[PDB]
Amino acid sequence: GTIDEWLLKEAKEKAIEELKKAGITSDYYFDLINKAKTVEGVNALKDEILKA
Repeated sequence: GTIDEWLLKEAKEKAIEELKKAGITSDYYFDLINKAKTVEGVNALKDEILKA
């Protein structure tokens, strides 16, 4: 709703694109970045998956 949430909304979508390239399909962990009401969360959560 907010500008910060709009940026975070973009952060959520943009970040996982790498995981899609990485062959990751786990919807579970993709959900966690949606729980990641912070931008730092989305990166921190994914970090484990990206470096899996």
